[PDB]
Amino acid sequence: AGWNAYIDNLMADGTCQDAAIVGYKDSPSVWAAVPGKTFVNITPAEVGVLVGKDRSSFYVNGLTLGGQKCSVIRDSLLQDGEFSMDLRTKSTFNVTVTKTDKTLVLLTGKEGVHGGLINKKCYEMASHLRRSQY
Repeated sequence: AGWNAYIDNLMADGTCQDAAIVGYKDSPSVWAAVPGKTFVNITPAEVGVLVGKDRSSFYVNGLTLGGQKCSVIRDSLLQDGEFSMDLRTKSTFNVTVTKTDKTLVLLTGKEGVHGGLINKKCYEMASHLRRSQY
């Protein structure tokens, strides 16, 4: 399938334990993801927080992704050219969320996997989608 091929890309190595593509326009929903994981259960309320205008409250408190509580280490999701938010779960795995024109690309590496490489991998996927006018 179309979008599912992109997940197989992100999960090709054993590092990343979960990944997803989620449309956030109009009515949010998962476009592609890893079955039996967490991102498959992301809610549009959680999506509204990610792309929200209040970007100081998920710092103190943190947000959730598919119910999975996470802290925030870095937020540049609304920054053009950068469009990424780095996260770390509250057990801990490192997470990166990137924003395209129509989607959110989410990815979390397994235990011990550096959040920097996760950011590079996730930023690479969103950069590709952006050029595909997505």
